[PDB]
Amino acid sequence: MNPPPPETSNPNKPKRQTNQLQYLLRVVLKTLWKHQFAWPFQQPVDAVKLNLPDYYKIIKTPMDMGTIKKRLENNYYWNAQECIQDFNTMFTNCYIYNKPGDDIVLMAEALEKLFLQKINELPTE
Ligand SMILES: CC(=O)c1c(C)[nH]c(-c2nc3cc(N4CCN(C)CC4)ccc3[nH]2)c1C
Repeated sequence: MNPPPPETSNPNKPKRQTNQLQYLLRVVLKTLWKHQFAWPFQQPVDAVKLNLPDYYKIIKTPMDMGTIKKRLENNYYWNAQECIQDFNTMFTNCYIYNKPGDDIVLMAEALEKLFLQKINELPTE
């Protein structure tokens, strides 16, 4: 069964737009989105659809790139590090829920490498 998805707006949280956050949307996210292994990560895990009734019994800080995309579009983040932490949560959830060698984990590892490659150098202020 499904909990509510992570919030993509929060009127009590301050917003910010920075060159690094613009980069994270326009280049990092939008490039990862097009990768052949991106599709498991483009939306929150639907435990009912996927017949994974235990997913949210294990994963208590769920995150996906669709949520991150909407957060970036809504200037939800204060800085790039906050956004990068959401990516890191998404990858780590996949490693927690699954086990090494699983097909989904191979997909997450490949995307994580590409993600790190792209955030190695960010624009300046
Ligand atoms: C448990 C785990 O780590 C995991 C993650 C992070 N994701 C998925 C997953 N995500 C999916 C997305 C689809 N879709 C098919 C339809 N298409 C248009 C887009 C949506 C189908 C099956 C999926 N399985 C699993 C099993």
